[PDB]
Amino acid sequence: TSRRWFHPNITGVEAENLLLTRGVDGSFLARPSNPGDFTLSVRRNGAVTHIKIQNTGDYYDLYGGEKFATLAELVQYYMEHHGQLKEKNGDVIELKYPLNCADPTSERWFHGHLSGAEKLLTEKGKHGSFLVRDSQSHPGDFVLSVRTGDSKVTHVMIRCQELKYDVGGGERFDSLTDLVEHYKKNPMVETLGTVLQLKQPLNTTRINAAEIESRVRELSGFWEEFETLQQQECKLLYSRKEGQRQENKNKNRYKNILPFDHTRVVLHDGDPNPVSDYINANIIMPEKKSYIATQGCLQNTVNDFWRMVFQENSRVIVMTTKEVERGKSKCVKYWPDEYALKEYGVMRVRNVKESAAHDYTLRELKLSKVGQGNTERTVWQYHFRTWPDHGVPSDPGGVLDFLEEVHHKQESIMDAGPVVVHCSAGIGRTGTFIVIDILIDIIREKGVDCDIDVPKTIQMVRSQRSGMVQTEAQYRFIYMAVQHYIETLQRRIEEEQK
Repeated sequence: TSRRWFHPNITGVEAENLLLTRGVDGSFLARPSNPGDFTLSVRRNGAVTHIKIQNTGDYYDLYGGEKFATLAELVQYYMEHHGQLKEKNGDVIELKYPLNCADPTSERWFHGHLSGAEKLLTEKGKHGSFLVRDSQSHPGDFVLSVRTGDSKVTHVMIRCQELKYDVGGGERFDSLTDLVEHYKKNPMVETLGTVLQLKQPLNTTRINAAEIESRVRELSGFWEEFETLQQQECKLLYSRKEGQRQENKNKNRYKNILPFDHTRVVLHDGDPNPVSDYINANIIMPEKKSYIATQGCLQNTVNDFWRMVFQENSRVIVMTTKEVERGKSKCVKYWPDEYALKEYGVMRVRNVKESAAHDYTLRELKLSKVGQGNTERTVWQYHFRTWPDHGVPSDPGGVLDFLEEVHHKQESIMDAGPVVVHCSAGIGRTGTFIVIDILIDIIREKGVDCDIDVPKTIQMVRSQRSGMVQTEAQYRFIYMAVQHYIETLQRRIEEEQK
C-alpha cells in the first residue's frame, strides 16, 4: 500500500503542529520514541491525543488497545473497525485520515549523500535499477540516476520549488516518494526513444559473510537499515480470514496476531462432530530445511498442536520461552513429566528422558496415534530457558550452541518434517531464531566466502508469517549471531593451521 503515516525523524511538538495545521479531526500518524517504543498521535475535537505503543520483542502493545504483529496491521485494524479504540474513560478515538510523511530517509531508492553513484549502478545495478541522491551544486535539489540496457546511466534533475518536487515540467509533487511512484507507473521517455523504466532500487544490504565484522562496525546505522525494512511491511498485508472466524477466535493466543491463509498449517483427519482444520501456525520455506512458526500452546489447542506435529512428520520442537514470564502465561505445558505417558485427544506422548544444559533442556518425546501400533516416532523438544523477559541476550554464544545442536538432530533424522519453532505469539523470538538458522545454514553449505542479505531474508520470512523479527534489538542480535558464527569458524581454521 503506502506506510506514509509513519514519520521516522519527528518530535512530539512537531507531530502536534502537523496534525493541527495539515490535518483535521480523525487525522493520525505513528512516530518512534523514551527510546525503544512508539507513539500514535491522533487529532480529536481540535486536540492532539498521544497513545503509547510498546514492543519488548513479542508484539506491538497499544495502551488501552490490542496487541499486533506490525504497525501496518494495527493501522489497518482501526481504520476498518472504528468503535474499537477508546481512552481510559471510554471515549472513542477515530483513525480516519493518515498524515503522509515527506521524509524519504526510510526509502530503499534514497541514498542521500552519494556523489555524481554511477559506479554503484555499474557494479550492482541491472536494467531498470534506480537511485535518488541529494544535488551537489544546488542545495535542496535532488538527482535521479537510472540504469538501462542489456548500457547507460541516465541522470534526471529533480528541482525543489516552494516545497514541491518536479523534473523540469509537468506535475509538481508534495514529496520525493510521490514523484518516484508516478514516474514508476508513467515512465519517462528520452529524446531518442529510450524508456526510463524504474523497476527495482539499488541493493545496498547484501554483504559477503566473511566481511560481517566490517559491516557491523559501520552499522555501529542499524536503526536506519531496520526502518527501511519496516517501510516494506505495507506490501505484506496478506489475507488472514481463517483466523478471523468466530469458530477460531478462542484458538488464538492474541486475537489480532493471526496466520496468513496462503501459508497456514491446515489440519486434516479431524473430529466431524465445527472447524477442525485450524491452528495459529505457518509453514516457513527459505526462498532443504523448513520451519513451522507457531504461538505458545493454549489448553484448548494442545490437541491441535500434537495433531500438527504428527501430520507434518515433525521430529524437532524449538521452544524459546518459559511457561510463565513476568507472572503471565506465555505457553501451557503440552508435554508430560519425565517418564510419564499422556494422551492428548487422539495423540499419545511419552517423555523418555530429560537432559539439562545451562541454557536449555532436551526432552526425548515419543509421539503416536491412540489405537495404532507402528505410528510411533521420536520428537526431540529443545526448550531454551535463558532468554531474558525483555530484549535479547548480551552474548549470542548460548543461542548458537543451541541452534547447532538443533540443526545436528534434524540432519541426523531421515525423512524428518519441518522444525516446529514457537515462543509466545510466535513472531518475535520465533522469527529471530528461524532467520539466524537460515543465514547460518547458507554459511554451513557455501562456506565463509558467500553472499548474505539480512533484510531480504527477513522480508521473505515476513511474507510467510506476520511480523517475523519484532524489534531493532532482535535485528542487531541477528547480525551479532552471524558475526560470532563466522568468528568461531575462522578460529577453528586457524587452530588447525597453527
